[PDB]
Amino acid sequence: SHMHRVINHPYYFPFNGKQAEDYLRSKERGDFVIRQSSRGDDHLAITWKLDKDLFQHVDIQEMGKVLVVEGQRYHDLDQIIVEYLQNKIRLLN
Ligand code: NA
Repeated sequence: SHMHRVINHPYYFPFNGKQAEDYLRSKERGDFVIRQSSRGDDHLAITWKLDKDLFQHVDIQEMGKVLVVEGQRYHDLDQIIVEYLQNKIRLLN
């Protein structure tokens, strides 16, 4: 699946939610990280910065096999990375 390969992705970090928020505090708006999630063995979480000191934690669920994020179905992790980078680009001002 995608679970055993995500640990080597450039945007994957061995952080829990709080550590992710601390990491993103000094980053630009829209920056994010992918991390493990207690929602289950086939889940991951995306933590991204909405604005100064404001973060969002988003569930990624795996279910061959696709990744679901907020109703949207993705076939590869990179597609998700592309989505959040695109979101980050649009927020440039
Ligand atoms: Na897990």
